[PDB]
Amino acid sequence: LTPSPSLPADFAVCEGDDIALSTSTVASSYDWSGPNGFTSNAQNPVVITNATGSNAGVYTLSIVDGNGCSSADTSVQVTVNAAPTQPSMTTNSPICNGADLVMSTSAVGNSYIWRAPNGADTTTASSTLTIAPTSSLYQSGNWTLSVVNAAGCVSPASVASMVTINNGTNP
Amino acid sequence: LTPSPSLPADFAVCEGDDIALSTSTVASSYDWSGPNGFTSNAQNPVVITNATGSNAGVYTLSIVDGNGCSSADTSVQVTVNAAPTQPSMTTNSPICNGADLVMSTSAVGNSYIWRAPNGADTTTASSTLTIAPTSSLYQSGNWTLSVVNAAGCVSPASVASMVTINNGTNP
Repeated sequence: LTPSPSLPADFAVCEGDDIALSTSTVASSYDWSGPNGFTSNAQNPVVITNATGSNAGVYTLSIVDGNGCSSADTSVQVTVNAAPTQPSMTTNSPICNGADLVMSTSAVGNSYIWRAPNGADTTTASSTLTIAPTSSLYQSGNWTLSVVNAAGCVSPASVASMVTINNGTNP
Repeated sequence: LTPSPSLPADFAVCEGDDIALSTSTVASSYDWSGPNGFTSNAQNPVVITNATGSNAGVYTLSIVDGNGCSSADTSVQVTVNAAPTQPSMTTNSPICNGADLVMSTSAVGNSYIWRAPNGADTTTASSTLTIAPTSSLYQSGNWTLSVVNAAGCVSPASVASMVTINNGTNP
């Protein structure tokens, strides 16, 4: 009798990540089925990319062995962890060069990602970021926020805030 | 008995490169299978272009010979080396014509690629580039950085930095 095929332990992925299922066994044929009509006949089904809530559920696999007999069914549960909604960023925009630049949000999560106009990326535990005039982050331009939740899921970036750092004079 | 088909030695490609598998043998039919449900019946399967992490894994080939008999299976392992994340470029922008132009990053890798606005391309081992006023690279416009890691993988280019070279006067 063909012992059942071997599947991975239960999965959890972040929304937007990829769900890759596979089996470690050997068969004449494989037969997979699941949520959102996922069917395949491979020992490595096409990966479900950009997975969402509709891809969560129970995936089932059975095989036909070399003797021509079907195995018992086995299954793996896969879930998808939702990301936070788009966060809102508030700044202290008209800042005079030399004054501290402060940015903050009202969004919650385990950490916040503050993306500088030139791609520099600083992560804080706090909802409020202070940038010194001597930092590589003390730059003008369009700043955005992304928020990380308990599952490690990252929210869509916020609408950029335009930061202006002004120069005064020396009369 | 049909000896197994001959495959290439294990592969490694950079992410974004192409994975081209083939066999050197002769068969009535070929049967390939692999990661991300790659199946084919050729002695030269369609090349997987723009390969990514999901294309890494073990590719398996078996054939049917001229006598009508199946060969034993053989396989090749193929991996994919990830590129660094988008690097951040910082310049010394308002430079007075005749002063040295300096560009730098915080990104790491074996080498850095500094791409001039007109396409000139200089590679440095250092994270900091100095351009003399007498160099063909002493030019204004939008400059970008790409970073090369240990595997030879090249990161996505940085957000361009606008470099301004100003002219003073002669009163």
